Amino acid sequence: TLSILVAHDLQRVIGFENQLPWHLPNDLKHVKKLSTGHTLVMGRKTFESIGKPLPNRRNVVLTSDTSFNVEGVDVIHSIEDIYQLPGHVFIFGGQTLFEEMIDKVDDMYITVIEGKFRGDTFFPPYTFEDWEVASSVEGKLDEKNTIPHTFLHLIRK
Ligand SMILES: NC(=O)C1=CN([C@@H]2O[C@H](COP(=O)(O)OP(=O)(O)OC[C@H]3O[C@@H](n4cnc5c(N)ncnc54)[C@H](OP(=O)(O)O)[C@@H]3O)[C@@H](O)[C@H]2O)C=CC1
Ligand SMILES: COc1cc(-c2c(C)cccc2C)cc([C@H](C)C#Cc2c(C)nc(N)nc2N)c1
Repeated sequence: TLSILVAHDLQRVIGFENQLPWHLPNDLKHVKKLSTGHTLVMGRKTFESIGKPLPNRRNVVLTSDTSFNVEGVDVIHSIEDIYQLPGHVFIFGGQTLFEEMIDKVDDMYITVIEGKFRGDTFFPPYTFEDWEVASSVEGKLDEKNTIPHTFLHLIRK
């Protein structure tokens, strides 16, 4: 399987100044559970906004930088290399990678953040005419998770 994994708001904002605009522990747990034991593919900027690979899964970074070498990170230099990675692969961000991959993935795991944030990076537009709703699960609000959010699993029709 080739999947997208993304959290976006009502206007498809995914980022602001190389950070996420929201803090939602429930969504981070969601990411952890889906991707532990599998593969994350991300653009260079997304990786550098964290600077350390996520434990207990393969972290793949796409960059043109032939000098890129980070301990615990595998590097690729072409979109075409993504198709050679084994197992379940998750396109993890950012805007550029989403734009390049949205037409290619089998399915999408989307956390819809039910708010409107200031952003400078966006998930590309998509229509539910192209995607079946495999599941739609309301996130639980509480002390530490105070923005309404819905976990969607979308599969290409
Ligand atoms: N809300 C969410 O779920 C998520 C949000 N984000 C956010 O997204 C933002 C970053 O997005 P964006 O600026 O688009 O950056 P990206 O993370 O997509 O990185 C862009 C870089 O990736 C590399 N790259 C992309 N395509 C190719 C290619 N075909 N060949 C070689 N290298 C390639 C290039 O690296 P190089 O220049 O080194 O060659 C390029 O400059 C941040 O704000 C981050 O917070 C990210 C993931 C998820
Ligand atoms: C090391 O590469 C990364 C690690 C993390 C990271 C996570 C997910 C949890 C705890 C700590 C860290 C550092 C995040 C990212 C990017 C910003 C992303 C993302 C994302 C999120 C947050 N939610 C949904 N649904 N999809 C997503 N792609 C990259």
